[PDB]
Amino acid sequence: AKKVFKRLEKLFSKIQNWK
Repeated sequence: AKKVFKRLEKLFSKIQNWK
């Protein structure tokens, strides 16, 4: 569907892994 928007939030979590 067009609700990949959720994956976007998961991307933010990736930032925490890099920090």
